[PDB]
Amino acid sequence: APWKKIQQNTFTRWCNEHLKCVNKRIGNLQTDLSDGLRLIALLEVLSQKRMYRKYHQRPTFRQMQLENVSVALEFLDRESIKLVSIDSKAIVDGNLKLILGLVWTLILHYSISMPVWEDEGKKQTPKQRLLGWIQNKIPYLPITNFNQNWQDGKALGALVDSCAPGLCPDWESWDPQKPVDNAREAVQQADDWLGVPQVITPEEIIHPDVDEHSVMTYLSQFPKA
Repeated sequence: APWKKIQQNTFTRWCNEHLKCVNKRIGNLQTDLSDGLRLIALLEVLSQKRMYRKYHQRPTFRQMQLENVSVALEFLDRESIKLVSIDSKAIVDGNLKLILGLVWTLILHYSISMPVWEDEGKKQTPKQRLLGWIQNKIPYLPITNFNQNWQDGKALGALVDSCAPGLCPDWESWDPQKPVDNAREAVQQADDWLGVPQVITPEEIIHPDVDEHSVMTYLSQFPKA
């Protein structure tokens, strides 16, 4: 069921967008955080803070890897970031379910909850906040979810044009039976002119099995900048 890794793919691309700035990259989320170094780097970029505890720069041994991940998880507890049950061995041993959970916590926190957004005038969940911001941008479409509302590709057109009128001016006239073409046009225009990276692909975002977290990860880039 290759559709089931859309979230893994999307989370990996998001991580890489951040790791870019420190000349690092993840090829495989299941393995490439397990020594702790890329995780620590990612947290430093996200928080614009350095690790306060020392850690092992050449963690060739299992205990050093466990310790590296522990420093990272402590850092998160110290920043009042609520973590779902996770220990260092889950990361070190490549527990993909829990790794994806950890990365989601970071996306929700740093990309949705914490940032300062324009177009805001309010005691609500991060998902409500994101929905609210998007709904304000495209007030003529009912935006209540991060799956089915995005399936025909047209809401993407509407959002991109709302951000810069002229990018997708004819979105309302787009054929809803050409979802991949619609999505690809909107997403490329956003990439080319709005500085919004394709952390989800056009094919993934309109997939009937797309998960809300993957879509939220992409769309959270719009209010950021």
